[PDB]
Amino acid sequence: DLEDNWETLNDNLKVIEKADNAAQVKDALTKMRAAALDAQKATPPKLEDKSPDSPEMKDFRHGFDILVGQIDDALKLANEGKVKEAQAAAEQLKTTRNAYIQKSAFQAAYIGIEVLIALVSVPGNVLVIWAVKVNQALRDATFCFIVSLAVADVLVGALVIPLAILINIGPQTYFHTCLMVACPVLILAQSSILALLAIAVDRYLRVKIPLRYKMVVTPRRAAVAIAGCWILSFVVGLTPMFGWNNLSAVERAWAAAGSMGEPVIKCEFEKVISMEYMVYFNFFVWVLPPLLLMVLIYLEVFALIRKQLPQKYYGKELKIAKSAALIAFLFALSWLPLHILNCITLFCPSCHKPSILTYIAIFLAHGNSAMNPIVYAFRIQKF
Ligand SMILES: CCCCn1c(=O)c2[nH]c([C@@]34C[C@@H]5C[C@@H](C[C@H]3C5)C4)nc2n(CCCO)c1=O
Repeated sequence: DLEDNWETLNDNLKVIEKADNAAQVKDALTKMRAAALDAQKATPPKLEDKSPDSPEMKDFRHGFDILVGQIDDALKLANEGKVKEAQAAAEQLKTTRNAYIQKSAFQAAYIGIEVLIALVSVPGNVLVIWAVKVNQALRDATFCFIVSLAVADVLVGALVIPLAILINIGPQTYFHTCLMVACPVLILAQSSILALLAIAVDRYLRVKIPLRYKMVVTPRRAAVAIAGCWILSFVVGLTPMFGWNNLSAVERAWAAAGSMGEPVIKCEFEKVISMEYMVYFNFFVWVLPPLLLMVLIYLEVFALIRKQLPQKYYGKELKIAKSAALIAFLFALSWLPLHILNCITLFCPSCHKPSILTYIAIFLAHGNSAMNPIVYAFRIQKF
């Protein structure tokens, strides 16, 4: 009902613009008033979810009120036999059409929640960096891993989330720009995995060989190990930019349409990254094995601390070990959903997931960065 009325507005407007006498103008204008009044009571297909009195509907009916105004002016001029001014008032109708009818509810909640997770992730991890860095008594190895991890979460709130909003609004950009958007979250996630594993190793050294601990874990070795973790995170992270991507399909569909050059796409996450890289390489190699090794390490640490029971040092190491194991478990728990979504994508391309569960998985994956400082300060209050 609305579409045919719209096309009657268009065609009849062209009839007035191609008219010779005033009878054609007046008749076409009557038709346009009928169709405009009949379409003012309609609802656009885009506005299914918006309420009947929502601002979109009032702007719609308002624009149609202005429209019927212009139509009534042109008609009042056409009844007087002034075909010139009637055609002019017909020329204004295109401008009124341009300002209005030529121009997100579920999505806005996602955007806002992302902004919230940013406003919790950035200042909290900055606060951790303050508490450890500014204090001179906190220049340890585990403390250095903590500092690096807090840096990673700060960058998650400051980079991964802003780019996570710009990937959702989806602008039309080049292909490589979408990779440059996609890689930082890979890098930072791998960096967090390696940081947690390094904390586990440092705990195992503090509980198994304390007698020589401070003489085996030199601060030089702390810097070397941290730098190695960052480098691993960049190698595993910038692998898609090295050439492992779904550029073949995008470029094939780009040449099938006849166009040639740099492909331009919506910049979705799924179209620029090969799921073989996410599943086989980024996960089955650089996520799951480190998790398993951390499990074995923490089991050994708890075993040694349990068998070794002055008492205060080992009780303290037990508290720190509890906190570390808890944080690692919350990392794996907050990060496994997205990975399992990748695996379901690779293994069953036909099975399509409800969007709500994906939004939840992303809320967990990005939200853990805000979850770390809360649990950390909580465990400071415990000990
Ligand atoms: C260890 C680091 C994890 C990195 N990573 C992903 O692994 C990841 N998978 C996905 C999905 C969700 C939906 C079904 C499958 C294909 C696409 C689209 C799964 N989106 C991801 N995103 C970005 C999210 C915000 O747009 C992401 O950063």
